[PDB]
Amino acid sequence: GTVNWSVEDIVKGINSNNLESQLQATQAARKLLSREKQPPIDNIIRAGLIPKFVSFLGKTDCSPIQFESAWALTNIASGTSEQTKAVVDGGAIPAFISLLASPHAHISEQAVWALGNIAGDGSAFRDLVIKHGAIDPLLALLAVPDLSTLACGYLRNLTWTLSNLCRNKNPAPPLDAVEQILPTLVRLLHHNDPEVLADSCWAISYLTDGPNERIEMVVKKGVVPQLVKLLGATELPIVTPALRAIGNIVTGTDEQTQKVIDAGALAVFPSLLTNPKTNIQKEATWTMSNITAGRQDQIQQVVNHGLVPFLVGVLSKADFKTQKEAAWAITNYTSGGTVEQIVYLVHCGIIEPLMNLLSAKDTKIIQVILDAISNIFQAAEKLGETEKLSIMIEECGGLDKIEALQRHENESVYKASLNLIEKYFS
Ligand SMILES: NCCCC[C@H](NCc1cccc(-c2cccnc2)c1)C(N)=O
Ligand SMILES: NCCCC[C@H](NCc1cccc(-c2cccnc2)c1)C(N)=O
Repeated sequence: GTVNWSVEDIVKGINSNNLESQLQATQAARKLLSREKQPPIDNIIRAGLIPKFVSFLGKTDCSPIQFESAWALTNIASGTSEQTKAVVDGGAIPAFISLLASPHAHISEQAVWALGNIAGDGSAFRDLVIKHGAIDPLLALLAVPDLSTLACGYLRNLTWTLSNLCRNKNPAPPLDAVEQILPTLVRLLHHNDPEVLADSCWAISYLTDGPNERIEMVVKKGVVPQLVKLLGATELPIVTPALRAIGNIVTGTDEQTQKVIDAGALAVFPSLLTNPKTNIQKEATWTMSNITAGRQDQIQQVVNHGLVPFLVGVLSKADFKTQKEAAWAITNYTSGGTVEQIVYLVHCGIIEPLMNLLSAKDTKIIQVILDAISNIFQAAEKLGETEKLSIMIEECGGLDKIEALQRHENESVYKASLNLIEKYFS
């Protein structure tokens, strides 16, 4: 009946003076916009159908045409930014918000999905969805004693849309909106469905992707222990945002970082730092680099949990971007650490992999490593053992790499190189 209509016929039906003809044509449009291979979204838009779809959203008396038009519109709004804008410009946002409280679950759910795609397009549309009042009725759909009584797909949909209201930057979402959403987020974060957990984790990672005040309003809700638990999950779609969130949180204050350690995060890092997924290992090392930039007592906890050999491991062998993060973790450790902590680092074998990376055609990691070497000598000076350190560096071929850096493009590299040589190598 409604399979593979032409746009011309859809237009004829929607323009008819007959609600049933309009319904049948709207369903035809929905199916056309749903096809996997290149759905003719721009042709539907050019045909002027968006405002007609939007007017159908208001037909309380005909719930099937509300549903079909909602679905058609959602198909369009899930496209490019220009296509999402066409839907918003047709007046769809308040129409969809009014549909959240529909008695028909299928329709409500379609409106949830539409608003998530609109909000997800960017900061301005996100904020516009919020200004039209979407948050209260969305939260109201989750106001049941036990989330398990809700249909799984319905709950995943709501969680995903809430995560889009948390998502973008410049600006970040309104503080007021974040505080309104966060308690429901915390509740979703302990719900036993992997997709809900993943999307809740993503939402938390967005909210913590900012200044310390933003991190604080999340941490104050007490979610860090649950994040650390999820960090240990077997499902990669859960571990990835949980680690992103934890990583964001330790870019904050010493106290915020301490909550992460206190919750037992460091015990997961032997696995994370050797994870077969490259981006997990990269993000875990980044996280370590922010922890070693903390207090000496926090560095000591990294030591105590046996993580220094793992950092030596990543420095020794890893995707290059991961090795760069490891170099940062080592520079931060040596800038901030006690003499005894720095000695321990050398006893763990940091020198050879550090020196091997001076071969890297990448100016930034080089300065970073030279910085680390300078820091280690400084600790050695306080023990009167630069000579022993110099021999070490000399034996693994480090002197040759530093001397080769004499004749190198960069001024910081040059200067730092020659300084090290004349100061510690005859
Ligand atoms: N002074 C501005 C800040 C300088 C320090 C720092 N550079 C951050 C930075 C640089 C390069 C890479 C990352 C990174 C990589 C992988 C995962 N996660 C992150 C992070 C930052 N916090 O922006
Ligand atoms: N005062 C504490 C916060 C700043 C710490 C300070 N700045 C550098 C710093 C701290 C933490 C992480 C990074 C970093 C840079 C690039 C890539 N990945 C990670 C850099 C330092 N040298 O310890």
